[PDB]
Amino acid sequence: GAINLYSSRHYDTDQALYDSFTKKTGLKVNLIEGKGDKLIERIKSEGANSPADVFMTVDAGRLWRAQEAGILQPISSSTLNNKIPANLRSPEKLWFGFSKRARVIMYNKNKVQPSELSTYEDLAQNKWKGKIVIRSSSNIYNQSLIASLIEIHGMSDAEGWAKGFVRNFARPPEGNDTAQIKAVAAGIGDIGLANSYYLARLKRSSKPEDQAVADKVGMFFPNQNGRGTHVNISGGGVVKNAPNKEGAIKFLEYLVSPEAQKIFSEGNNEYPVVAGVPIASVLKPFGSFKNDSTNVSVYGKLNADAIKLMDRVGWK
Ligand SMILES: [Cl-]
Repeated sequence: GAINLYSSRHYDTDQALYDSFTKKTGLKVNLIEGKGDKLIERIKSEGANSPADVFMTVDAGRLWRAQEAGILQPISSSTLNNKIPANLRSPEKLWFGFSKRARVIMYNKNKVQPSELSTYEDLAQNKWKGKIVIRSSSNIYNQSLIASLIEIHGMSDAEGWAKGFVRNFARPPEGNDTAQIKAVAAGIGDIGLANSYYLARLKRSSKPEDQAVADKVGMFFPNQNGRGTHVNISGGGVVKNAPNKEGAIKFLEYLVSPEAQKIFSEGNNEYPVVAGVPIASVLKPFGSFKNDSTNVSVYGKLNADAIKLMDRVGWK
């Protein structure tokens, strides 16, 4: 038989994972690609007629939106629950993380030493005036990080932080996460926020200009002396009306195997979720880091609050 995998998270190296799955289970993987938000809308519009078995995307904020659209069904699996850390899966078992990213401080190594960095909260301090670059508030990764800060601090204390943070922008938000790393390399900012895997992607590039940017920029995992670094997921779930629910479950279970964890995580320079699986060579030089134990569903729950806060403080 077969499963229909609707994914915004596919890389071509994942074909090896699909082929291994098929060898192990007999199930073919039919891949349907699209942007994550577009795939949610697609599955919603397909309704009860949808062939989708598995939905995969990035960011718990987006997985939460999927869940609230009613397109997922809950799955109880010993294998998923044992192998996936509780903080990286939906409390309601609607979706599950399969690789992990961190939203980190990217810094210009010539201008900034790691001893100068500490927490997310410290980024609102006046010493950083004119020195921070970050992308738009319309980006989900930012929404999820600010949601986490609202959960910790409450709206009033988080708004105080955000006002200071925005005050420190070197320029109006412009470009994607990679653009922020480039701006840090070029001296437009001294620090920026971006996901871990974008630095690794530059490190691995064959383009000399990308390598030169990676040579100039370090990454710092914040809040190590306190709650830990903000982590988020690439993840997925079984679709509400899946025509092959058993096969869908088998696929999710296969993704937590050590083989699949390596292939899937390394395909986008992300970290495994499963304990004991070795980390990608490109990530090792940055070291291990304490992860916050907050359940990542919170970042979806508070997504609208994050958007509102960012609007209120003038984060463009
Ligand atoms: Cl929590």
